[PDB]
Amino acid sequence: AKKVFKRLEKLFSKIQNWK
Repeated sequence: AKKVFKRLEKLFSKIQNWK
């Protein structure tokens, strides 16, 4: 569907892994 928007939030979590 067009609700990949959720994956976007998961991307933010990736930032925490890099920090």
